[PDB]
Amino acid sequence: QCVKLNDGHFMPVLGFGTYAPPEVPRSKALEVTKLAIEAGFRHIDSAHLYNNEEQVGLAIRSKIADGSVKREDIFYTSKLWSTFHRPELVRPALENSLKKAQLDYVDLYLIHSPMSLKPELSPVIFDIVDLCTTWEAMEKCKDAGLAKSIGVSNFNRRQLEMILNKPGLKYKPVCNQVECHPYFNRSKLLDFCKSKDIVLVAYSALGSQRDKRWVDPNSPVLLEDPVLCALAKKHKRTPALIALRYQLQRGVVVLAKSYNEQRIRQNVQVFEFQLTAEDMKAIDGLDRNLHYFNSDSFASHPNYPYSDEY
Ligand SMILES: NC(=O)c1ccc[n+]([C@@H]2O[C@H](COP(=O)([O-])OP(=O)(O)OC[C@H]3O[C@@H](n4cnc5c(N)ncnc54)[C@H](OP(=O)(O)O)[C@@H]3O)[C@@H](O)[C@H]2O)c1
Ligand SMILES: Oc1cccc(-c2ccc(Nc3cccc4onc(O)c34)cc2)c1
Repeated sequence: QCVKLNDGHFMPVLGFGTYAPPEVPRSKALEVTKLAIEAGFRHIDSAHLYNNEEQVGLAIRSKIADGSVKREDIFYTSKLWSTFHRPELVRPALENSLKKAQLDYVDLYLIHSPMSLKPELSPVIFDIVDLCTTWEAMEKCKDAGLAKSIGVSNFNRRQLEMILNKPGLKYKPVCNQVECHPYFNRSKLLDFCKSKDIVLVAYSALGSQRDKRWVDPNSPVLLEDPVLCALAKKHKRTPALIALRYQLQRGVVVLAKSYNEQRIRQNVQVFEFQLTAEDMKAIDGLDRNLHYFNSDSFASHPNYPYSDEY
């Protein structure tokens, strides 16, 4: 089950999220990425930021070498971190991710965030960079064959239009990877992306990992929502599967992180059932503009995506 991107390539609609906090041994990323592939995951989402591209690439390479899959079956994503937005730093950063993962190309390279940072990953000191020049450098990475497709992450409508209306544009972003779940369903952004043939990719679709460093512990726990729990009972599934199936039926490609073997195998059950129209309407009604990731300290950045929240 894949969706056709605006550049002709195909993206599996269910992806495996590989981020785990530093307290989790790096060995786990190798272990679970293999478990994900064995369970049926073909879309693997990583990033320079996650400090796991070595282990994630090892897992993909091992499952190719053991005959389980071919490289063409795997959709691997990495992301350009914000300290490498200056156009001369874009390609070296991609080559470095390819070297670490021992891959010849990524299937998808994304701008991780529009909020450019001073050329340490977290120096916070900002950098003024016209993202159109960053995008031009990304386009050259696709022309060189290092990235099959290119896209963006954490862009708002205004920032997408800055790219879509760039003079001399060669490649539209194939996708915009943003926070998306029933408490923050991005309906307006989703309609906009659909109208421009851009795929919205959902992260934190299961409510986020609720890390005390980024997430307010008092924020509501998505997977304990009464509506998702009732719907989980009706369909004999789980709240997680309801939240994942919700995204698929509204045209969103959805990521799901799990470092637990049983839940990794569970999340591929999203293709085994359907939600009713009334089920989807009830989930729609949970929307409350709730971002689990508190970026309020970065609200001063000229490219802060959540501007005009009030
Ligand atoms: N571009 C960006 O800025 C950005 C930001 C955030 C995330 N992402 C990407 O999106 C991925 C997913 O988002 P996320 O990391 O916030 O996590 P998530 O997908 O919202 O999942 C949150 C938690 O759900 C739990 N879970 C998974 N399946 C479950 C199930 N069937 N039943 C119950 N609990 C379940 C997992 O815990 P267990 O591991 O214990 O199962 C996991 O820690 C990330 O790993 C990353 O690849 C990108
Ligand atoms: O230019 C800037 C400026 C300010 C903040 C940021 C910034 C952008 C994305 C992230 N991401 C994540 C955070 C926590 C858990 C995660 O799991 N997966 C992820 O991607 C992720 C963190 C910081 C970029």
